[PDB]
Amino acid sequence: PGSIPLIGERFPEMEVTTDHGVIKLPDHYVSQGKWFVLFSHPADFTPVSTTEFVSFARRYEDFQRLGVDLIGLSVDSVFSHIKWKEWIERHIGVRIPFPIIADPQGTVARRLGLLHAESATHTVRGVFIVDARGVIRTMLYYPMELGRLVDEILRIVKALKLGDSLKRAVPADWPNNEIIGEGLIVPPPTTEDQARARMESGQYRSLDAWFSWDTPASRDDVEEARRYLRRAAEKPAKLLYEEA
Amino acid sequence: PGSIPLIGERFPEMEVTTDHGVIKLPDHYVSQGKWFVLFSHPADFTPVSTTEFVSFARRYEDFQRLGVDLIGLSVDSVFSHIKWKEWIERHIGVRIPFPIIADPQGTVARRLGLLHAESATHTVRGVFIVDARGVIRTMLYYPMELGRLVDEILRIVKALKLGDSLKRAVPADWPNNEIIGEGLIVPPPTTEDQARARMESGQYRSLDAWFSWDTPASRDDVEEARRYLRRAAEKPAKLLYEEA
Repeated sequence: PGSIPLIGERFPEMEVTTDHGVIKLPDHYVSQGKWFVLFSHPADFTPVSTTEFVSFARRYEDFQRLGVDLIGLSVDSVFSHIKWKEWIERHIGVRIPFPIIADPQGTVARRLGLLHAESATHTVRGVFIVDARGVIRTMLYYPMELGRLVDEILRIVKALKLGDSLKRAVPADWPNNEIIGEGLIVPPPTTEDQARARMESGQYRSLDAWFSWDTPASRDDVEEARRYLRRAAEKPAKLLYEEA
Repeated sequence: PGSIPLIGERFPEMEVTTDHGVIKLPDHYVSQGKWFVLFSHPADFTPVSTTEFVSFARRYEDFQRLGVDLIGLSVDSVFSHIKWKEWIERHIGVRIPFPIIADPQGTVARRLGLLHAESATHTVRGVFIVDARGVIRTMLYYPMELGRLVDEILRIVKALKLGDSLKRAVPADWPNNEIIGEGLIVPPPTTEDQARARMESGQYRSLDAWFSWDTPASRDDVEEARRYLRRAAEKPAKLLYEEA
């Protein structure tokens, strides 16, 4: 076993060295009202890592539209990061616009619990989704041998910002839930006056007293989430390999 | 912070009480040559949890065809588990065929690190993906307010089984990687007769010495993983709320 930050905790406070300079987490993002996704990869100039950075870069504007920043992490130097970014631009034709943390002592890695039994020296493929208050909302741990599904990271952030904004819980497989579709779930009643306004009216669909929902997300919001999943499901038209 | 099992560790040995009887983990699955996905939910008779059990049950045959079993987990009693399964069968017309662990003392929850800052008493939405050797391969921590995307759990298990069988690493967003499509990544050479036998005489595409791939998976394997993602992206034809 190892120790990790937990969902509901403030992301651990730290200044990190990146190829963009020194950044304080989570404050750099909190002070702009931004969410961030921090993700790790084992090493620069590795093929799975390179596919992931290109996947994040292609989705960069999707993240920026949600008000989400990206930051990467490995135990490599900032020099390594800059040369890898130049490799990706020269060979794939894609610019990596977001910072990468350089963690050559493993300090950030040990703090975030990103050293698993697959490697004592390089991080697994961790993801921390952190809201605009600096609180950890979701964590994914993918292994050395498997690339992430980046569209699922976009679905998580979008669904969580809708849940927070509309005061709703999000069903499995939203926005394509097999029971309620794009429906969002009404939380249990907090106070008794905000139990009567709901209980003593309709306006909610219900399977039982503990299971009610409505569809309060904008068509734009629902369609943006559905687009993430359609992109994840689409056979790519042209491969970025075929044009060096 | 809190402690968790790590990727590459043997799943912690434990006997658990389920609504199907007592099971030893991971030995119950390992002894059959099966993978298992252990996932947790905060409490029976909660609506997000209910949508996720229905999602897993609808995908149960997809898991069984991969040689993957499912097992759930909450702090509720086996009685609660049985009454909740009856509620789902009566109100949604879906049978939940897989066991749920009853953890009323929080023993399993504490050993798997499933008690986060969102609740001292109820697990978050944890997922442990465990191979047929009993080794942890991936871990997801989703929060109380957000349902999982179960088709990404299928993609992970399908991609890891293919990676293990074909001796390949899996790119981001496989099988729809924007650089190599359904390509799988050749790992760095094992022997010195490998770095010889495939150096120039290999049948690989390469972007660089450290980035080579081929497409050794069957169209059946690729299309199985693409169907997961098509299902995730499809607006349901019929919702299960307008029937029983």
